[PDB]
Formats: sequence, structure tokens, C-alpha cells
Amino acid sequence: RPILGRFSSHLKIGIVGLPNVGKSTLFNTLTKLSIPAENFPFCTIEPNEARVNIPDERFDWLCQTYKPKSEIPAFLEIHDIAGLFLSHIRAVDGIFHVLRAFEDADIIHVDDIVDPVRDLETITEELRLKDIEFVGKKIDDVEKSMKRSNDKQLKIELELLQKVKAWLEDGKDVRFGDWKTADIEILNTFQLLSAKPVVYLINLNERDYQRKKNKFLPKIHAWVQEHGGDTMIPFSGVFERSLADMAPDEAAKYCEENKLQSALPRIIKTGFSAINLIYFFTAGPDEVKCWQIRRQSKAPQAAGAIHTDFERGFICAEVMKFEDLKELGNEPAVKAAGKYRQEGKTYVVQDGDIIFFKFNVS
Ligand SMILES: Nc1nc2c(ncn2[C@@H]2O[C@H](COP(=O)(O)OP(=O)(O)O)[C@@H](OP(=O)(O)OP(=O)(O)O)[C@H]2O)c(=O)[nH]1
Ligand SMILES: [Mg+2]
Repeated sequence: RPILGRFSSHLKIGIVGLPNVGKSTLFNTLTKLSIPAENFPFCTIEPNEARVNIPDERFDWLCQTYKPKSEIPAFLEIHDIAGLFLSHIRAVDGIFHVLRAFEDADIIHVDDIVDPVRDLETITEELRLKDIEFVGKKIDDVEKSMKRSNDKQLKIELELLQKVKAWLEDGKDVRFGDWKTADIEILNTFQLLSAKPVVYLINLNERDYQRKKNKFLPKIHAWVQEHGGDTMIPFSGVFERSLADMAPDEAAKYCEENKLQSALPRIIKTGFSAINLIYFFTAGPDEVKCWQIRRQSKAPQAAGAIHTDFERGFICAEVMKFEDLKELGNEPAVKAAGKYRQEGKTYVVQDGDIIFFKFNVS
């Protein structure tokens, strides 16, 4: 039941990397595409934070079909981090790790050596080092507490912190550890940087992105295989900045004529292997909304993601498969074909489910 990383309602992503790799440029490109801050009346959105809708053909279709009063797509929350003070980074679920694989041509800087692998080793080392500093401080705190308290939980926390210190000093990320559920629950309270899952974004000039080729990609791929097997997505920051500034008509003409497409949709939809998510929808005249929950969630746990009271008071879940609704075309048709189902406490929610939850007010 415990897993590394405490996913709640949507992913929070930190953009990390060395200076001058295009982090703030990527962030500004995503800001142009973002949900305005007025749509979150319960939240204060910091200046280096953007909320961007996850594009989903299913979500668009449901909104055409139900014509709801309000449309709430799934979204991603993205934070631009300036350098590697650490409150911003500790809070995120996962990391977009941006690598420089772009080089200038006729006008160049002296000794401006591009080496993505060298940069990978530098930043991954720096995250583990910040974890070693954090774990060092917590070991001191626990040892001081253990002078005063007899409590068994302190002896457990200490044994774990020392196992983690040794793992990190051996150059290994916490997320590649074999942690028992008891350890995972303690690790999750620490929010260690090397415990967070990663997507690698490889920043290329627009020619290399259009060509679908770069000399550094095989070297990056090889390193990533020996250090976790995480997703790699090539992009061009300069191309995405230009494309986001064009009008829809100009953008389409540019992409047709030059034979390339935006990487941003793929980047926004990719998510993380360690954080295995599915979408379910609520749909009606008032609202169509996309909900994000852990794969293999049971119906009452999906209700809990709306609010704990709907889980605790759960009675049943009336479910349509998105496929069933799409092919029959409307809810009356789905009911007539007997594909509108009453599901119970043991039902395992499926990606694309359209759910009408029933609960007891007390
Ligand atoms: N060639 C190239 N350089 C990049 C790219 N992305 C970033 N840079 C370089 O790094 C500078 C900072 O860009 P940011 O996007 O703020 O980088 P950062 O947040 O990762 O530190 C840019 O300065 P700038 O003032 O925006 O540009 P410039 O006028 O100084 O060259 C530019 O020199 C890219 O995709 N291609
Ligand atoms: Mg920056």
C-alpha cells in the first residue's frame, strides 16, 4: 500500500538542470499555454509556478457530448527552479531534468564544451549530496531525541537514516533502493530529492530536432540505461518558444512546410513510471471533470480522491466504460444496451471510466 512519493490530486513537477540549458525558456513556453490564476480561487499560485491542462481527446469528446456548464481538464503543476532555498524542490512529485545538447555554428564562445553525460553526473550527484546533508541533520536530531526519549520509533528512524546515508554515499539514488513498506512510510516524510522520479528532456537546436538526430543521444540513452531506464524526450526550446508565439494558422503552416510537430503535448502527457496514474471522469449537465488516481485503485478509494467522506460513506459506483459511451454515442443508449453498471467496494477503477458515485450523507 505505501509507495515512494505521496501523489494527491495532480502531479507537481520541478524543472532542474545546470544554468543556461533552457529551463526558464521552457517554463515561459508552458506559461503561454497555462490555465490563468483566476480559475483557482482557493489557491495562491507563486510566480515561478504554472498549471497546464493535459490534452485528452476523450475529455474533449465528453464535453461535446454533455455540453456541461463547466469543463475541468486534468492539469500538471510545473515549477521553474533557478539553481541547485530547497523548499520549492522538496515539495514536487517528480523532476523534468533538462540537458543541453545544442551547439552554436559560425559565432561561438571560447571552450564552450557541450557534454550532456558530464552534466547528468553533476546534477544527479548534487541531488544525492543535498540528500546526504538532509539525512546528516536528521541523524543528529534523532540522536539528540534519543538522549531524552526511550521511544522505539526513534531507533527505527535512526537505523533507516543510516541505511539511506550509506546508500547515498555509495553514489546510489534512494528511488533505486529495495525499501520495505515500513521504510517507505518513513522515507516519504523526508521528501528526499533522489527519491523523486525523473523525465529527461534533451534540448536540441531546431535542425537536430527536425532531423531526428543528435550525436549525444546514444551516449545519453546508454547512461540512462545504466542509471534507471527513465523516459527521454528530445525537444528544441528555441523551436517551441517560436511556435508558441505564432498564431494557430501560422503554427500549422510552419509545422507542415518544415515537417516537424511540437514535443510539448508528449512532454505534458508523459508523467512517471514510479507514479502509475489513470484518469476517470465525472460527467453531467453541471460539470465534466478528469480525475487522476493511482492505477489499481478500488471504487471507494476513487471516491476518496473526490473527498474522504464519499469513501467513508460509499454505497456504490455507477460506471460506464468510455469505449461503450463513444460507440453507442449517448447515455440513454448505454443504459438501453445494459452497459450502465452498478459497481461495489471491490470494483477496480479502469482508465477512462465515467463514474456517478452514490454515498450515505451520514
Ligand atoms: N543556443 C541556445 N541557447 C540557449 C537555449 N536555452 C537557453 N540558452 C542560453 O541560456 C540562457 C538562459 O536561458 P534560460 O532558459 O534562462 O536557461 P536556464 O533557466 O536553464 O538557466 C539564454 O540566454 P538568452 O538571453 O535568453 O539568449 P542570449 O540572447 O543570451 O543567447 C541562452 O544563452 C537554447 O535552446 N539554445
Ligand atoms: Mg532559469
